[PDB]
Amino acid sequence: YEFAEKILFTEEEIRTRIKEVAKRIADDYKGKGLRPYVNPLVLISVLKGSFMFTADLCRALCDFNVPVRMEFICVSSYGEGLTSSGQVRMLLDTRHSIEGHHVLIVEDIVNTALTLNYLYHMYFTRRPASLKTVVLLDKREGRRVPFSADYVVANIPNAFVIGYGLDYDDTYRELRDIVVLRPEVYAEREAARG
Amino acid sequence: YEFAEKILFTEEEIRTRIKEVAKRIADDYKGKGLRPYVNPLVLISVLKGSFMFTADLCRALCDFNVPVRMEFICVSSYGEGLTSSGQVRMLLDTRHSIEGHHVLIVEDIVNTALTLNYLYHMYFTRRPASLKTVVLLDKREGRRVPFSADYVVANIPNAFVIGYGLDYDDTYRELRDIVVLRPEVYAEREAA
Ligand SMILES: O=P(O)(O)OC[C@H]1O[C@H](OP(=O)(O)OP(=O)(O)O)[C@H](O)[C@@H]1O
Ligand SMILES: O=P(O)(O)OC[C@H]1O[C@H](OP(=O)(O)OP(=O)(O)O)[C@H](O)[C@@H]1O
Ligand SMILES: Oc1ncnc2cn[nH]c12
Ligand SMILES: Oc1ncnc2cn[nH]c12
Ligand SMILES: [Mg+2]
Ligand SMILES: [Mg+2]
Ligand SMILES: [Mg+2]
Repeated sequence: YEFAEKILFTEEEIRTRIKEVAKRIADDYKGKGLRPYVNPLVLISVLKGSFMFTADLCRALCDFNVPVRMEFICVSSYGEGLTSSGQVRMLLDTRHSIEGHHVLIVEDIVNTALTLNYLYHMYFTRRPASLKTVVLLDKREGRRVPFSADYVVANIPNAFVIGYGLDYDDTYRELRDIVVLRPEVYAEREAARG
Repeated sequence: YEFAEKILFTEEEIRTRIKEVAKRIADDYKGKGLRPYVNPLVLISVLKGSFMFTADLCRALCDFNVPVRMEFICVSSYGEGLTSSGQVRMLLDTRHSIEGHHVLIVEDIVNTALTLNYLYHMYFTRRPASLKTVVLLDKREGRRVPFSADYVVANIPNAFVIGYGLDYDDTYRELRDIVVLRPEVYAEREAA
């Protein structure tokens, strides 16, 4: 990747970590007696960024016999830039009611946590049986609001990361690895954009 | 897989076919001069079924250095027996305009092709540079309206298949493989 400063996690590392977290999730939910049709774990995938993680996580969960029902919502905040707008837009909400169901919000990364804070609050008031969160990446110090995810695959330093669903101006979401974008590359783009 | 009548494709066979299709798409787009930011291949992923296929496909395309821009759309129905033409309600459309862009609609299964034909024609009227479709599975004999997909991963007979994004009553999308749901199970649950 000529545009990368470095590779944080390779595809293999990501796959391995996701498998461990799926195992934890399975153990933790065993007492809930999850069942297809009548009692699945509702996964609320936060588009666009969570699409890849979601695709890989649900298959990992299936390996541990955890029945799931997928819901995709769309939330926007960074747009084409490199920093939070501070405003969270709900472009698409869930199809069905989560009231009375076990729900797990799946996100690719938590930084300022304005997005998850918005989400968690919204769904919390809908009275699900339980509500948890699993984030692929956590920038633990970038917080603007306090938020503690129930499951974190990896903690990362403050640098703009791309790949595996994460984008910079809706570019690079398709990479198999998670890499750090060189500032020279985004600075040249930013200049061209604004 | 107690609920399954038989295994159609394993994760490994699926994985291989997708790479083969991605190689072809990549060659066909070579003349299009695709570039990130300005001229990426826009993939219009039709939720919810194509979520898994899309994640593996964009990675295979990345393997071939094809720059992509991911778009996800969500469609719904107006009601029962309201349209002939496969008209659907757009709940979520593309974030950015497709006019002047090379677009590829990603779907996981085409059978009657009613809604896919409607969607194809809709984006066609928005003037993209080019418009194509890639479908994971094609039930060639089920057409209710003439429709041909530009790339297809596999042709299959008329059997209800589940797994790899495909569901029966929002169940089984998470399977790594594509299997045939026991007809009895489908019949009972459908009537239920
Ligand atoms: O914790 P926060 O600072 O809120 O940042 C994290 C959120 O920001 C990103 O989404 P973005 O707004 O870029 O949308 P996208 O998923 O479509 O890329 C990322 O995918 C998370 O959803
Ligand atoms: O041509 P037919 O056999 O009548 O069915 C056509 C559509 O039905 C399914 O989508 P669905 O409504 O199931 O959406 P989904 O992707 O969210 O499951 C299937 O995935 C096709 O796209
Ligand atoms: O490093 C990063 N990459 C992609 N999206 C975001 C949001 N916050 N921080 C990000
Ligand atoms: O076999 C099949 N499996 C899942 N969804 C659909 C739609 N049409 N045909 C299907
Ligand atoms: Mg996001
Ligand atoms: Mg983003
Ligand atoms: Mg379906």
